[PDB]
Amino acid sequence: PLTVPYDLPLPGGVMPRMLITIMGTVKPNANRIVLDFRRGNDVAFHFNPRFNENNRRVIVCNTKQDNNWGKEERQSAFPFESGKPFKIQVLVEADHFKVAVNDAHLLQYNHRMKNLREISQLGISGDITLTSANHAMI
Amino acid sequence: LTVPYDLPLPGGVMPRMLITIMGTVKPNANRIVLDFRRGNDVAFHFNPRFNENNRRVIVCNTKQDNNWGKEERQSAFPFESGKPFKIQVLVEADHFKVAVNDAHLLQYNHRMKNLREISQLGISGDITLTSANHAMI
Ligand SMILES: Cc1nc2ccc(-n3ncnc3[C@@H]3O[C@H](CO)[C@H](O)[C@H](n4cc(-c5cc(F)c(F)c(F)c5)nn4)[C@H]3O)cc2s1
Ligand SMILES: Cc1nc2ccc(-n3ncnc3[C@@H]3O[C@H](CO)[C@H](O)[C@H](n4cc(-c5cc(F)c(F)c(F)c5)nn4)[C@H]3O)cc2s1
Repeated sequence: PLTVPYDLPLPGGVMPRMLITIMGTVKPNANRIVLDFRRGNDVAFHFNPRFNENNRRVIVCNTKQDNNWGKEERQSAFPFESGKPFKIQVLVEADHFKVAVNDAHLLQYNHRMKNLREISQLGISGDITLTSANHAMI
Repeated sequence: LTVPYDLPLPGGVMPRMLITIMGTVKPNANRIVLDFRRGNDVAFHFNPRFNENNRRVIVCNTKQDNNWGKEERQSAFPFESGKPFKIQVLVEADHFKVAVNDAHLLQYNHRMKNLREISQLGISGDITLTSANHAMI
């Protein structure tokens, strides 16, 4: 039983083969969800499911450095349903993040910020209840 | 061994199976392919491409009912034209894991879940093969 927003510390930074697993439930009339892998006030990887952008559901990914966003990467596969439980797994590899939801591959996001040791927090927020958040090696 | 080569997987694939392949990339290689086959379906296709829009990339996918799915792509590219390599593929309960020259390269979650039905590993494209075997670890 965790609270939201939740900043999961990643004390040593991220490394290849780290698998982060987040379990929770989408709030019944959710509008947005966010996972932010942060390096200080910069966001190495922002993963943002939007339940209604111009009447579509879309996940937007991007990077924030010095208070500026970059080029968005967008994906319409949308495995989240309002009110329903979900398992998100983020696998960190040497060149990208890979995300799977409910054990199914969703997307990949190539590293823009290359200093993986400095990514030391994962911010989890938006319209969810959070049951658990941890990581392991695979 | 001669390429293309089909490595039989007599009891299919199962967690803890390790496959080890040694060969050499041809100096003018364009593509390499490892295909875990179940009939016409390919549970996991591993496809290093040496020149796709002037980049090297590895493309992974699954073919089921004659249709490919969503690709997983890797820019980490451990193969060099002309050079020997070692590929190991470990089957785990949740995914295949692939290491090249003893370094982790990628993982690929299972999409086709009936692993015991995978009967052959096809090895082809721009390589020469010194050996290919499987063991349980
Ligand atoms: C170079 C660029 N200039 C712009 C200008 C505008 C935008 N627009 N237009 C709509 N929304 C955006 C922005 O897109 C970003 C992704 O590219 C972030 O998602 C950004 N954003 C969302 C959130 C957020 C905060 C929360 F508390 C949440 F719970 C939550 F779920 C999301 N914080 N920042 C969002 O405002 C994008 C860009 S890229
Ligand atoms: C839903 C989809 N619609 C498309 C449309 C086009 C493609 N494009 N566009 C370029 N190449 C592709 C295809 O990507 C596939 C993986 O997603 C396979 O690699 C597919 N392919 C390569 C090979 C192959 C055969 C050989 F004998 C080799 F030696 C060898 F090294 C590779 N067999 N099949 C390839 O043609 C992909 C997709 S997925």
